[PDB]
Amino acid sequence: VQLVESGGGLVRKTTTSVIDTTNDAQNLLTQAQTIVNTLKDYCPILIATPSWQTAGGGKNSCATFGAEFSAASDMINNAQKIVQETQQLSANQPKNITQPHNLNLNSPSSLTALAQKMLKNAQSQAEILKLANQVESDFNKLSSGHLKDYIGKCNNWGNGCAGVEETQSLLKTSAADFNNQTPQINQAQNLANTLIQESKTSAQAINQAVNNLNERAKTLAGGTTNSPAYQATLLALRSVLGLWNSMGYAVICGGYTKSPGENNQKDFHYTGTTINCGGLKADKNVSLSIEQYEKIHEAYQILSKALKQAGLAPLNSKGEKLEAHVTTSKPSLRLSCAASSTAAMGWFRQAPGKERDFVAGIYWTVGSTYYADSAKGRFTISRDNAKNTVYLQMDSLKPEDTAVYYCAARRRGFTLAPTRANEYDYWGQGTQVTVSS
Repeated sequence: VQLVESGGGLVRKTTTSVIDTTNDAQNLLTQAQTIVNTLKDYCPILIATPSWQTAGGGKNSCATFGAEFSAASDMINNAQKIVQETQQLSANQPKNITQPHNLNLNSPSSLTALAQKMLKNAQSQAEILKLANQVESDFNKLSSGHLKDYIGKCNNWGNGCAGVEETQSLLKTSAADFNNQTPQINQAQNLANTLIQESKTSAQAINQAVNNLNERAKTLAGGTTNSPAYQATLLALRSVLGLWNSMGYAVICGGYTKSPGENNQKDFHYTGTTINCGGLKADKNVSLSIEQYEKIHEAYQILSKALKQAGLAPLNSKGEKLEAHVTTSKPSLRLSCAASSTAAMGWFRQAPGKERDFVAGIYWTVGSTYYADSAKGRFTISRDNAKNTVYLQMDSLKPEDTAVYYCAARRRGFTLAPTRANEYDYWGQGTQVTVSS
């Protein structure tokens, strides 16, 4: 009987997460938040051809893009406040009353309940427009510094490619139109305050103010082109998208988690282009961790897919469902060992000049597995009982993994899983595994 180890060679395994998500504004804004809160709070160094990279290269991103990150953070938060007022605006849709008045014992109270809803409703519209203009100004803060000539124009890295100038135009245009009818909304707000004060208080006049407030609110909450609330939210989202397109390729990622030796590398796929993280520490003003880049990249792929495929749902809509693809890749290696009664097969490795050290083992019948510390969390053992083959899938390789690896078989049963070479009976003669960094 003979065990024949076969190497495999370094291969790239791509894997994709198909994420169920929606295009409603609350969902998309948290994706935008993930992106800016990561950069704004952790300020990873920029890589050492655009203007800001010559100046900013080798310093933390917040030293170059503090105003752009702050502008973007403000837009997202004001856009979150727009969506909250728009949910509030929908919860106070004041209702028409019989006309002329139908006086009940219950009137006075029931007119006061209608007057409060008219006041709150007009106050909500007043705040939404005030927030939408704030987003427009913050966009100028975002659009007038380093990215002045890059965001808003359109490998695609370096340009915003996000359509922000379209949306800035539709925001300013629709904002001016809502400004054009603030007269009619003040007509309604003072009509409510006089009514609370307790002719120009006829049912006809009340229903006129109520109908005016509902029409502006329906367009502000349910519109797209003619809604400055909708355009302001969309500009917040498209600005964060364009911000990532303009400078995101330049963020250093791959910061080490604890020890400087554990070479975690992952590539993140964009659409085609790839970014590598890893090929030193992850912390503020130096680097992003892999998990951190994982989140930005997932958030970016959702934001990108939602806007491109379905657009932003109207602020009072609940949103189409859609699938976003989040694709990453890492280098891996498969070792195999084929046999010509077994209780256990294992893998051992030997660095030149060192003792054979156990790596990973598999119970032959049940397929239960036992792993050394070196394999913990990176290596996977499996067996094909039909083909009499054991496998070692090696992920996230490091230079300390360079050794000759040997498979071994044990023929008799055991209680404690065998981890010593003398507890195995058969050995292949080894395959060399070299890894360089």
